[PDB]
Amino acid sequence: SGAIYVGNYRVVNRHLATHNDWANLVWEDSSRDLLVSSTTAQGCDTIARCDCQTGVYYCSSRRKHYPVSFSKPSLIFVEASEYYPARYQSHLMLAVGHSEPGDCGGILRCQHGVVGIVSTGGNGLVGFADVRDLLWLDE
Ligand SMILES: NC(=O)[C@H]1CCCN(C(=O)[C@H](c2ccccc2)n2cccn2)C1
Ligand SMILES: [Zn+2]
Repeated sequence: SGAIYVGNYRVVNRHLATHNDWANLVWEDSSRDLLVSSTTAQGCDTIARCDCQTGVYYCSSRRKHYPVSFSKPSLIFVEASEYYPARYQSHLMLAVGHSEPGDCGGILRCQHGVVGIVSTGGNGLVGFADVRDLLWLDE
């Protein structure tokens, strides 16, 4: 679990969005596993606007942060799960690191701010849904 709070927006994994997220929906994209909802309180986070390919993410299943090298956002095949059919997920970045069910939502940050959230895992890999292209989160 986990979310990004920026301005009057809450960014979560679409597959973990709550009834309240859907009732306050701003934008969602099943192909990216992202959903953004509106909030009444001002957020605590700021978003990176950069091309960093290294950073640090939070891994809830280890209660620890780990440094990673990750690929640029791209279209990657993701196997069928309880939440989605087999499909290509867009804007996804892979890295070598620990991620198991329950780790989705952990934040990946670089020196410029929040880069994205954990969205996939297994096999010693971790995938992050990028948010750096969502320029409207900042206004
Ligand atoms: N973006 C998606 O389509 C995700 C939706 C939820 C299922 N997905 C996973 O990767 C997870 C998982 C999560 C976090 C670390 C490891 C595994 N999972 C694999 C097998 C069983 N669960 C894919
Ligand atoms: Zn950066």
